[PDB]
Amino acid sequence: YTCGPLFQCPAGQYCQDKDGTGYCFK
Repeated sequence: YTCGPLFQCPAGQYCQDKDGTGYCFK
């Protein structure tokens, strides 16, 4: 899923959207 409606990474970390997928990056 995408970022926003669902959980998200903590301060300092950023998520990555890939064809609907979501990967947590430092």
